[PDB]
Amino acid sequence: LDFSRNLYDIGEQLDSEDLASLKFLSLDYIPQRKQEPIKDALMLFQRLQEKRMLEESNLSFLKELLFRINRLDLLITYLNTRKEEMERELQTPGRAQISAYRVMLYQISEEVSRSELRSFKALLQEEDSKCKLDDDMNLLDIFIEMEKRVILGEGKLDILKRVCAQINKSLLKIINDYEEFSKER
Repeated sequence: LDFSRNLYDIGEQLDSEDLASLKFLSLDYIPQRKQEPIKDALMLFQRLQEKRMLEESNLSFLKELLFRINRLDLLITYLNTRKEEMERELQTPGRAQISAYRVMLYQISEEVSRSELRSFKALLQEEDSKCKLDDDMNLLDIFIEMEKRVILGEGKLDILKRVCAQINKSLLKIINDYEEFSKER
């Protein structure tokens, strides 16, 4: 089967939410300020090709992205890859190419409900005045804004924890599990 055609086929099944998620998960290869021209998934895939992160004989990053955005359907149809295989692969030390920090933030975004997102905005406003926040922003946009204002980063989780602890233990658990494993180092 044809590599380029397959990339297009996958791209056609990815929606605007998927694209925004994939862009977020690609941050420690495609800097935030270089993502604006990327208007669809195929364009993201072409940027990854240019970086030799994606090629005919190297599908590992594409598989990891699709797995972490939960497009198990596309992994089966277009990449003949199962959830079981990805769990085994990504649980092997060194195999994952997305940073534990970036995965951690993404996993918080997956858990947060619409009402919890309203709470996150309100609580962050109590903790910080530097961020520009509005009602239309999703949690990933909030994280990007927190990073812009240098109140969130790999070793700077204080505000994130203060907000999450007031929303749901589940979120704080994601952060604490990440922190523990990171210091294990």
